[PDB]
Amino acid sequence: AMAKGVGVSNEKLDAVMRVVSEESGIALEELTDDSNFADMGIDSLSSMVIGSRFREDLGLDLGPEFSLFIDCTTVRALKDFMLGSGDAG
Repeated sequence: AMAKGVGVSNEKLDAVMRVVSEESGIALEELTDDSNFADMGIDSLSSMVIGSRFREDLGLDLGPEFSLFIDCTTVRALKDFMLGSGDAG
């Protein structure tokens, strides 16, 4: 975070989508990069719960208050974020 990201495998990339599916309400089979967390109405509650599960269920050292409502936008945004291959920050 703030120069250098983390880096997850496609296995962790698979595990995230199901946590997202649950808390977003979008079926895994419909989860495409066209989906937009803000467009779907992902509130503060859900967006916090998702990144929280990342830490507890998956064991991701993402961050303490990582919210998909502000720090992420689309689905791919979360995907790339895991690796940090955008080097946006």
